[PDB]
Amino acid sequence: MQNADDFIKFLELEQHVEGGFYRSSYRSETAFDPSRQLWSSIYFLLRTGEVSHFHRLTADEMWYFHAGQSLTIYMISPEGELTTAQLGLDLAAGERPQFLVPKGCIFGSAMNQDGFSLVGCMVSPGFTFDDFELFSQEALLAMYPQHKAVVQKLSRPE
Amino acid sequence: MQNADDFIKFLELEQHVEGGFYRSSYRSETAFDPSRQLWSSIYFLLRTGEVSHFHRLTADEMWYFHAGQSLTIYMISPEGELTTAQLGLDLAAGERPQFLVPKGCIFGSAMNQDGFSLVGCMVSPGFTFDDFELFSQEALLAMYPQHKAVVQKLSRPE
Repeated sequence: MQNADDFIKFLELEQHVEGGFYRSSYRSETAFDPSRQLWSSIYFLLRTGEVSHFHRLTADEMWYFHAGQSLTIYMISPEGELTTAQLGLDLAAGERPQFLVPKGCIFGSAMNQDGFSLVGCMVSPGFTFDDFELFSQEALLAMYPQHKAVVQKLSRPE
Repeated sequence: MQNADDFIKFLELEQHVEGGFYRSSYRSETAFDPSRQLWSSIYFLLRTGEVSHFHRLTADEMWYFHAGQSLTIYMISPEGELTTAQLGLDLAAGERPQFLVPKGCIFGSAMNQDGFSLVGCMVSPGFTFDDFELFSQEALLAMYPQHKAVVQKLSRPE
């Protein structure tokens, strides 16, 4: 059997600023802007006490379910609209093994069950941090006050 | 205990000219060239009777692993050099959930055990069929004669 500890170890996953663990698997050798590359891809893991806190990306991000527990991805449009997609293998429910979280929204994510969860993420315009913006729980309760409950599950204070 | 039948059905997978089953998941709404797109992803399944026959792409292709049976990417460099990689979820052996099959190279894949295999494939500059190229067993035994053994599995005559 394989725990979360086995994946972080063998895959060499670093802690992530947004939450969970990660490690750039491959990066294009082609360029988009003489700044960013054509695509970037990582492994992304979530342990029980983990979550990927609300943050926004300047580009589209492809999600590939790799293993473990299924996830619920929470998204808030730039209009306050909250939607959700589930990633995984239980096709009976709205679970899909892939999903595209559209650039411009503020999304988070959590496992639908205790345990561990490993995914694969791919942002086309090569991910840089000037294309990343994490958010304060305050900054998120001010805008979108209607989503107190959820904005507390995917955001820490200050 | 899902099986290949559930996947092909729920994900609506139709035969691929190169073999196996597939269905585009998402394409990138952003353009790369006036011709192709920034990116594209498709699902791709493999059953005990199917293998992905040697073919060549114009762009790189990322491979994600959703579930099923570890595969094996057989690649042949333009200089006639056969390399292999183990896609899958067993970290004990050299299995890795993601793999990058470099463009300009002729490759194919088979499963490792009988069963099924759902896989994620992301080719960067939008996969147009101009960037594709399937090969006959003929040409493959001509060029690269020292690899007949595997050419007789991931290829077919006439």
